[PDB]
Parts: sequence; structure tokens; C-alpha cells
Amino acid sequence: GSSGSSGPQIDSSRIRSHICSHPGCGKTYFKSSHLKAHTRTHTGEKPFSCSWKGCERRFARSDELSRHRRTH
Ligand SMILES: [Zn+2]
Ligand SMILES: [Zn+2]
Repeated sequence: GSSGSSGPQIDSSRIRSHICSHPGCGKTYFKSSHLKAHTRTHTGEKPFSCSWKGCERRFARSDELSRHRRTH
């Protein structure tokens, strides 16, 4: 038997050495450091967090944050 795990075809031509250890992810980065910053999204509930004066509102997706930090 077999299944369809193809997924999205969204990608950008760029240099990427440090490969993500986590399986399936399939995400590599050039900046040896980037990786470290990436894993963050894997560990924990939400990597991004507003942390404003009196907001205390976090988010999982990036765009979500930026879109939320617009009304502030
Ligand atoms: Zn990953
Ligand atoms: Zn906020």
C-alpha cells in the first residue's frame, strides 16, 4: 500500500546547509544559527509571543503576530 504525503509545493531557491533533524519537516537553512532558532518552533506550544506592556498574547504563525502587532 501507499499514501499521499506530497504536501505543499511552496519553496524558495536558496542556500541551506543545516538540515532539520525532525523528520517530515524537511526544512534546511544556510545560517548554521538559523537552525537553532528554527527548532524553537518544534519545541513548545508557540515560538512567537507578543509580550507587550499588557497584552500577553502569543501566536503560532508569524504572519498572525505581525498582523496582530499592527493594531497596537
Ligand atoms: Zn523542522
Ligand atoms: Zn499584542
